[PDB]
Amino acid sequence: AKRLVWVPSEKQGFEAASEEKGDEVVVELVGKDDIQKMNPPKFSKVEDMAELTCLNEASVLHNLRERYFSGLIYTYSGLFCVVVNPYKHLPIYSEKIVDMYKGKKRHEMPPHIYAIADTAYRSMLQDREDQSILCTGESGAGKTENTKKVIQYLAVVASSGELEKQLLQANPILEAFGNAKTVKNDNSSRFGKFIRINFDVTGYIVGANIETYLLEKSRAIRQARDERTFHIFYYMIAGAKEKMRSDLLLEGFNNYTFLSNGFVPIPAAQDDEMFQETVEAMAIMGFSEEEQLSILKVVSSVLQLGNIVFKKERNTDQASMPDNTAAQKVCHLMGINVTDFTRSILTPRIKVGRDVVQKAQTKEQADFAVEALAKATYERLFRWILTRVNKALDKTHRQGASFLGILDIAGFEIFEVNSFEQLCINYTNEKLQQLFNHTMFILEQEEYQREGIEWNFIDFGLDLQPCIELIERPNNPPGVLALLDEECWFPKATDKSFVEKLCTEQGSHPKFQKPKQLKDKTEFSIIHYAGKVDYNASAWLTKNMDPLNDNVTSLLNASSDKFVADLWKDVDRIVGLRTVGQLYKEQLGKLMTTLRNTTPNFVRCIIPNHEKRSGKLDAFLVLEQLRCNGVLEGIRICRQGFPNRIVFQEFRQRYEILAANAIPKGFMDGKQACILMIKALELDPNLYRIGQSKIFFRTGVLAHLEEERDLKI
Ligand SMILES: Nc1ncnc2c1ncn2[C@@H]1O[C@H](COP(=O)(O)OP(=O)(O)O)[C@@H](O)[C@H]1O
Ligand SMILES: COc1cc(N2CC[C@@]3(O)C(=O)c4cc(C)c(C)cc4N=C23)ccn1
Ligand code: VO4
Ligand SMILES: [Cl-]
Ligand SMILES: [Mg+2]
Repeated sequence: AKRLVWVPSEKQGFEAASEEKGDEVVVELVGKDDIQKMNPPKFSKVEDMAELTCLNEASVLHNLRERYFSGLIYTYSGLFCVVVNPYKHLPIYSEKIVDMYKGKKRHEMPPHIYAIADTAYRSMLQDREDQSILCTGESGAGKTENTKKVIQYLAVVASSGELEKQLLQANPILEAFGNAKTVKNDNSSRFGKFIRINFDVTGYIVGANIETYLLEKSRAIRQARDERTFHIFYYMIAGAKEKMRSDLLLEGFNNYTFLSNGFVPIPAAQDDEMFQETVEAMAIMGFSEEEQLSILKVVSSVLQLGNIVFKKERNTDQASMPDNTAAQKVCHLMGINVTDFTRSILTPRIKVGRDVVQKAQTKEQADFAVEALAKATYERLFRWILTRVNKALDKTHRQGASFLGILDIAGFEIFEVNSFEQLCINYTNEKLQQLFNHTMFILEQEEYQREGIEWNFIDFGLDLQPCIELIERPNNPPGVLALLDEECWFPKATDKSFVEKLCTEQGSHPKFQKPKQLKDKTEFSIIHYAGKVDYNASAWLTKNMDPLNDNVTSLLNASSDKFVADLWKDVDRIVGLRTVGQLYKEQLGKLMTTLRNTTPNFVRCIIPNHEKRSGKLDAFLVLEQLRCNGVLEGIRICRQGFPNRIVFQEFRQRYEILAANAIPKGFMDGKQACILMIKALELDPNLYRIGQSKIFFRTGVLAHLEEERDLKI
């Protein structure tokens, strides 16, 4: 105790330092409000930050930093956990470490993703409540990496092994077709998922189901500078052997228009060797060599669609296709006639009342039509692959009693240009952050009032209802998505008119910022929980409607290739000659209903730096993430409230060994038996509250009782 307090810093965020002259203080190694109390050295690299005597931004930052540079990425923060991305493969995920954490309690072992998975797994069997592990974080924080380690741990711990083999190959297959290199993450998930692991009444895994959300299908046709399209396009071009190469009609990386930057490498993996890992993974799942070839022919046909060149002819508006080489390759792979495809793409027949008539197509209309067919073809392939992955994983005939779900969405992201995909991705993170706020501060305090314990409501200031109403509200007033749907059903509506209606209807909203007169109603900003994001509404009406050339879809429906005809079997919900925003809300509502019927376990992934480097912790980036995530407030509710709850029967059964001669023989009311035990144990009254059906305890109190229970042998 040498008067050491945290002083705000500009290089390392906060720095420690050792007279009080009025409303100011002098440090040496400043305002009175600027100083923050420093914890004593006994809390060096503490496992749970709720144990810290002085809870403040500087103490949480320092404890994460001291642990990070000691190869310790996991740190408990009360009920939830925090994990900083190491950007280095650490030796903390071996089968020996899976064995060490097997059946262990949170306090019995150091913080780890295996202990989070085991704690939820035991709560599922003890409380008979479905569990869910929800990984939060911005792009590249480590949500997918932690999701896969939960699966790896549960497959070993909850087993008697073909199901475990197939479950471990589910993410490698989906990542080949759904992941891509972006400027933020080299293996960025361009699709969200909720992996449901089913268990029998005893507790062993019987099956699994993966529910994916909107795929970023627009990535298959165009990519920004330094970014790659979906991984499989590179795996196929680099790894396809001599014979398969001729069957797929492949060329080099510089011979495809849909590959905007040609070949772009990933430092961690070779594309030719990743093709063999994907082929081996698909073989484990049950895909035959003929089905894998069919899959790769569709991937190749997506690329060949991009090489179709249309020319705007002089003296006429109708477009021409002088070189039909790309179209011939497309039709050979897709199993359709070339003459039919060419006349369908250039001069389709549109319904103009009850009959159809041939309507002309300009170069812009024909190029748009080809681009939208490639996006739809790729989305249907990814949907078919997932349907077969789920058919293999949920193949069992055993009765599932409970489930443990893991949510792995695409994280928050701010690119140079943010389109409709980025809005829905960032909004999902806004809803997931509000689910954390609702669980930690609203449902926690409602449970205290429900059990009749003396409690005063504390307002932690974390609530994102204005942004939720701004985007998702359907009526009174209509939100961004509702206004986008309304504009699509107008005849002469443009992307410029949508932003103009957005500015008149939601202009004065506190989380909406109108564009400056420099941008001609092209962009608009939204103040998200993480930060302000500028959205360019170019092509949003066409992206929301998703129109398809019904003539070309009719040919693909009646294709000679059975695999292509299977992808284009459902052609009834095709608008052309429900919107994506409407499908987004129905997918989001279904996930929220499912999560409300589960006990969530939050894993907050924190990104250390924007350079993808190991041994670098940008203090202000970490501080900003802890503020928008609500880590400090979430630890505060654990310290100020009673995080651990236990019913009278489980308290009496589990801790009667510590007060054996306290309860008399025979029948005794559960509530009264616990009062008799607490009097014998001599516990401080501030450490607990007796409710109507259960006893509430302060942080670490129930952990001390479990440690004392071990002494009795
Ligand atoms: N626990 C970890 N151990 C090692 N590398 C990691 C870990 N978490 C993340 N990474 C690295 O950071 C990258 C981004 O993490 P990822 O889980 O893909 O992010 P996201 O949050 O977007 O799902 C990974 O591909 C990997 O290279
Ligand atoms: C127009 O909206 C888009 C959204 C896209 N994405 C990509 C990742 C994504 O599947 C994801 O995390 C997500 C998660 C949930 C729970 C939902 C409901 C949607 C989601 N939308 C997603 C892609 C293309 N257009
Ligand atoms: O980089 V992400 O996997 O969060 O989209
Ligand atoms: Cl939690
Ligand atoms: Mg991911």
